[PDB]
This record gives sequence, structure tokens and C-alpha cells, in this order.
Amino acid sequence: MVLMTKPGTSDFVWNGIPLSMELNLWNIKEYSGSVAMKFDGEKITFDADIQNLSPKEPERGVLGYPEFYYGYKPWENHTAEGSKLPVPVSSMKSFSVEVSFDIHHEPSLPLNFAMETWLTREKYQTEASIGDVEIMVWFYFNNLTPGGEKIEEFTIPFVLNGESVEGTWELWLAEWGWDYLAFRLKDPVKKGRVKFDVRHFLDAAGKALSSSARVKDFEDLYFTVWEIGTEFGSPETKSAQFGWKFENFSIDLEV
Ligand SMILES: OC[C@H]1O[C@@H](O[C@H]2[C@H](O)[C@@H](O)[C@H](O)O[C@@H]2CO)[C@H](O)[C@@H](O)[C@@H]1O
Repeated sequence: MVLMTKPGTSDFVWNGIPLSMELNLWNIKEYSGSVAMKFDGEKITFDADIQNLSPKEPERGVLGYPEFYYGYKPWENHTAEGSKLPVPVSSMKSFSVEVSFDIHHEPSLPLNFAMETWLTREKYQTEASIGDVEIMVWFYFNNLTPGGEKIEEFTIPFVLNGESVEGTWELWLAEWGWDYLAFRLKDPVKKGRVKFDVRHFLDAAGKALSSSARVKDFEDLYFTVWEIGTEFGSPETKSAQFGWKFENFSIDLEV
């Protein structure tokens, strides 16, 4: 059903779930080489062998974020048809996400396996800005650090390979053009199956930002989307070779 070999977006449906996949190289000015993303009905795979890389904005650190998502991504003003997102955070009872993944990459490549959402003041913004929140959940990372500084750590459960684990998550916060929160699992998992509820993270982000001058009414913000992907690169990265595979995907939003 879906095949992309250049930056772009496409909707598709997986096990009845409407989704969008983006071959996202947002911070790459130019590159040579190959990129291929594909959805075959049963799994999503991504592969990259690119060279002559240079960032558009070196200050942003990473170079790209090939991914697929459920919902409405503000920045692209896009959503596949039939999505249940966006919804106000305060209306989320639980949001269970499950996926099996396998990531491979050249050893020195700054890379991570990250999931995130954008909490916007208004339902359908086309950007995030002061008053909004970007929240990431890193299940894996390699020669990559989240932006900002570490503030606290949280113990948050998730089911690894079918076994309930009590993960230890560092929380990184930065206040740039928007509020940035990144939950980094202290024991990265490079291949496996995870199941967890986004709500726990939301609860934690809420407490962390409870004294912010910028973010005003946390529970009132719109939970717009859930992205799943891998960020890569750094301003010094000149070439990149890595790839991944996602499978056994399923979600459950309870309003
Ligand atoms: O800056 C707009 C750009 O953001 C991309 O998400 C980035 C985000 O900017 C950055 O703060 C965070 O560290 O990483 C994410 C994912 O790489 C978004 O994917 C782009 O569509 C958007 O144009």
C-alpha cells in the first residue's frame, strides 16, 4: 500500500487504524543518497544511507525524524481521516499505545527511538509557541541527549516484551519557543515490544510544569497527536546509515 523515497507524507490504515507516515527530514538542508519508507499492510520499515548532510538550522541539533503518527500534527496541518485526536488533555482517561520495534544503526550515529505529542492551546494550530508543550518519550537513544537540562526523574511503568516493568525516566525540560519535555528511559531498549499509557506521562508533565509562567492551564490543552519515530543526527553528522521496523501496533484512547 505505501512507498516513499523522498521527504513527504501519506495516509494509510493499519489494522483499521487511520495513520499518517512522514519521511521527515525537517532539519536537513541537502543530502545525497537514499531514503525509503514503506508500509506493506503488516509493518512499516524505514531505511537510510545518506551522505553530504548539512543542517538547515544547526542550532536545533538533530537532522530528521522519519515517523508515522495517529492524529493531527500541527506543523503539517495534517491528519488522516477518521482520527479521534485532537481532544482536550482533561478528557483523556487513558491512552494505551503498543508497538514492537527493531532499530539498527551505525554505532556512532546520534539517534533515538522517540514518541511525542504536541499540546496546543487551540485545537488546530499550525505551530507550537509560548503556551504550548512538546512532550517526548524516548525508549532508546544512542550518542544523543535531549534538549535543555535534567530536572527530575520519574518511575513510570510500562510492559516490556510482555512483562510489567517499572521504568526509570529522566525528565529534561527546556523553555524555547515552546515548552519542551523529554522523558528518557534510563535503560534504553533497542529492539522489543512495549505497551504503556501516555496518561502517566501527561500526569508527570503536568506536575513538572505546575509552576510555569508560560504554560497556563495544562489540562485544558489539546492532545493533538501521537508520533512514533527515530530522530537522528547532529550538526557534525555528515552521513547517516540506519533503519527500522515497526509492527504489532495498536492504540486505545478512552475519553
Ligand atoms: O521546528 C519545527 C519542526 O519540529 C519538528 O519536531 C522536532 C522539534 O522541533 C524539536 O523540538 C524536537 O527536539 O524534535 C522534534 C522531532 O524531530 C517537527 O517534526 C517538524 O515537522 C517541524 O517542522
